[PDB]
Amino acid sequence: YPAKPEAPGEDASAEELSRYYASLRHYLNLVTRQRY
Repeated sequence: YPAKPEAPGEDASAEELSRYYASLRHYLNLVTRQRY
């Protein structure tokens, strides 16, 4: 799904989650001043 995706599999620790949660703040900014 768009806007902070969520799909747990068989390879997700308490760290992969921080990497997944700290990615939304980048994807959102990727539509602000900077554009991919």
